Amino acid sequence: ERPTFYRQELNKTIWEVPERYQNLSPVGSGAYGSVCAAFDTKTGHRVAVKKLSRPFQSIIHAKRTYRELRLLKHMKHENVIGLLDVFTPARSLEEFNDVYLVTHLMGADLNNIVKCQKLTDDHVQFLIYQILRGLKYIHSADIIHRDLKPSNLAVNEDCELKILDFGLARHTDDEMTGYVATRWYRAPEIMLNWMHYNQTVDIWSVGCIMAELLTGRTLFPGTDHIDQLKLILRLVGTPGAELLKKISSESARNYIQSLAQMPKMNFANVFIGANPLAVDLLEKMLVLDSDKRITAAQALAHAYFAQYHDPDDEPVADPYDQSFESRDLLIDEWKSLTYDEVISFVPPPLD
Ligand SMILES: Nc1nccc(-c2c(-c3ccc(F)cc3)ncn2CC2CC2)n1
Repeated sequence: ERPTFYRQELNKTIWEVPERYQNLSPVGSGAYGSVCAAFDTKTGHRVAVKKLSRPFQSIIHAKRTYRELRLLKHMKHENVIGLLDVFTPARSLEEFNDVYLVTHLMGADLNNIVKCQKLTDDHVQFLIYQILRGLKYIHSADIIHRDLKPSNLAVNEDCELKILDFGLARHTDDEMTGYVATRWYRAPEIMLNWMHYNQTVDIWSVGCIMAELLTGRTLFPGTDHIDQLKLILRLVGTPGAELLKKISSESARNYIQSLAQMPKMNFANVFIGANPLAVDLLEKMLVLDSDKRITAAQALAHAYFAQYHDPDDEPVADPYDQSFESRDLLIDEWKSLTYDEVISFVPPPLD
């Protein structure tokens, strides 16, 4: 027996939500999901409720919808976005078509903080520590964010950070073109599709964010893919034979070999005036060869986070079954798996 829902039209959208959600008011929306803010009388939190657009209009959308629910249902870390509730007014799979997702309402992101100037080393420490702590958790479940950037990091008045907007599911093509922030935090190997990318593509992203927090400037603000690749190599140095061997495209390798070689620059002469520990860490993160990049787990142990590092308080995730990613099903099959996931949702406890 479900709760009582109440219909209501907001900005030309019908929202059927349980009574517990009161004072709904638009807070934006995307081509992916319409979002309303509201007070959840059950928990006492202000929440963000998203009504997915056309969750099952296609197999890709049906699958993406399914993937997002599984992902959100699995994330249970204080530095990662959680699912407070998921629901559908649908009384049966027969009528199942709408999916609403609820999470803590987030005010500002990392931009509404960096964009104001450089940050104190203590703040960069804390903010990066949290990104890596959640990343350790995300990576431990064999999940790759793929889209870490300031606009995807929620930050509150007490500098408490949460990672959201998981990459997987979205494919930002023609949005990675030109002078766009969406590409400035992308690892070179994934940006030019040099090889199959690993979890450290996320570590490269943290590096760009850390640097930007220290200097107050974007690290690689390329006007396009190539301009950006040049900015990167100028700092990091051109690839060696070891790395070249790993680039699977003969064209990419050919292109790369056309570039005059460059040595790695001196980071202390780049991040002038920065805590040497921050500079050191940045060197372990901003490594061209993804194989030799530092891991989230290893970074947390770095001496730069001595003030915050606590091995007993940097949990990993429960196993995350992604076998469905290979599963080949019909729209209706994804829809039903999705409905099971909605139906089976167990909310996180209160206190
Ligand atoms: N204010 C605010 N706070 C938190 C999350 C979001 C959020 C969610 C989103 C993601 C997961 C959910 F469960 C609900 C909503 N989807 C998009 N946005 C922001 C876009 C709407 C402006 N917006």
